[PDB]
Amino acid sequence: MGPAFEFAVAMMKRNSSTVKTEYGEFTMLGIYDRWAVLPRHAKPGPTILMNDQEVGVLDAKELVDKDGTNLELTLLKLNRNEKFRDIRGFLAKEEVEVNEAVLAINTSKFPNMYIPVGQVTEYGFLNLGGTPTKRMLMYNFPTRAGQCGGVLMSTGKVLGIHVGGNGHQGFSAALLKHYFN
Amino acid sequence: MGPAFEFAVAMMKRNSSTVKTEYGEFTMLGIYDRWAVLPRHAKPGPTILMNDQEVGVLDAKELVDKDGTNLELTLLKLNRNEKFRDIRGFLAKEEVEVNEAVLAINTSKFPNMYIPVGQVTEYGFLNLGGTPTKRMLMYNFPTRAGQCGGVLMSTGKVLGIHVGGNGHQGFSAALLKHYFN
Repeated sequence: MGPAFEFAVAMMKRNSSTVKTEYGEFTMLGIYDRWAVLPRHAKPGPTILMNDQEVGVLDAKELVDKDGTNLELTLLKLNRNEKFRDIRGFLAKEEVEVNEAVLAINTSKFPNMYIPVGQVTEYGFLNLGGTPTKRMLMYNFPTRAGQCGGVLMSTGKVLGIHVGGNGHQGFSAALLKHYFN
Repeated sequence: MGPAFEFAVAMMKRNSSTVKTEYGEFTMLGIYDRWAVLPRHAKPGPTILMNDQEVGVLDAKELVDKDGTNLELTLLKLNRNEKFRDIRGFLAKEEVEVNEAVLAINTSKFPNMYIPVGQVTEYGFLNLGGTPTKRMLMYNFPTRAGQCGGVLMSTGKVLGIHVGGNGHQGFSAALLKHYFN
């Protein structure tokens, strides 16, 4: 748990930002170059607020699998000169399972907050608020609204982005290496 | 940071509860026997909700120093059969300073959330919302409302209870060994 916490804190400092769309305030993880990722429900428009500063969105891709099934991630390309620290080496080729994970949230509602969620298991298929979704990771913890966009991490691993919760169970979309490039 | 996180998580699981008074929802740390502590602003009445269950308060002491100066803690004795795990050995005799602290919050607004706040320094005197207060510990982090009652910890140390914030600076009341007994 401790090493996952130390990893998470470092990763958030280097790669995370707080973002506002017309649909809410979200934690945003920058991945490489000007590409970042948001939970699909963030529904980013032509401009976003990133750390309170207006930023143009050049492109947004709502990820689906080979059979059109929702993955609940949106990738976005930002109109900005600074490049994200390349973290693609921390992204797995397939859904990660770990014994000890932390979920990191960074918004106005949850400024630099970290939650131990314990074991992460590949859940896979889920009907997510009425939408069939795949590649879900599941973990047990008391889930609250505003946590959407949180970054799920263990030591040396970025596993996914928190996209939903129900009572005492949360779900992340797996953040896979091949989604980038 | 990691060891402080692991310590905090263990301590919260064993000794913390979520409490509602007429004045709000607070994280509550149980100390020994049936004695617990709340930020003074919790203003506990004759009954509290502790983990959603009504609990009678036998006694509440609003702590002041030898010259009547506010310390911003209330100690409360609970009408309940279960005894808290005695954590008085984790309480210092005097205001603690550390290089790496975590603030742990456990309420509906912030369920099992942990914040790295870095360095804790003895601030001492503070005019706290119009009230002269002493024995304050200070740390820098983006403070939000609802964090009152959070438990400030480092590895093997319970330092104090979060009682206030202003922008990017928070304050805890030092939780001293002699307050108990």
